[PDB]
Amino acid sequence: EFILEQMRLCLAVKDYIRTQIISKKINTKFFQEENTEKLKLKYYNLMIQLDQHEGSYLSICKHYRAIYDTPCIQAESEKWQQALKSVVLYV
Repeated sequence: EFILEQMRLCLAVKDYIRTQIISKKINTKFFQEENTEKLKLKYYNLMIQLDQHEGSYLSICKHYRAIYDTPCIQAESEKWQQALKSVVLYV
């Protein structure tokens, strides 16, 4: 959480290179989300915001596919609909 916090601050300053540099320090620390889900959602949402800046179109698709996490996300279908629609829209 501490290392994820300043990423949004660096986005706010609009210095994308430093955000991308500090982003690589979390991805390798996977398989710890057995009891946390908010962290994963925010973690993926930051890259959703970042990647669609310049021209990226596959990475945003990968993230929206990654919104397939713990069933706590798909048990409220009213927004699971657009969650599964945005991916096929970006494909």
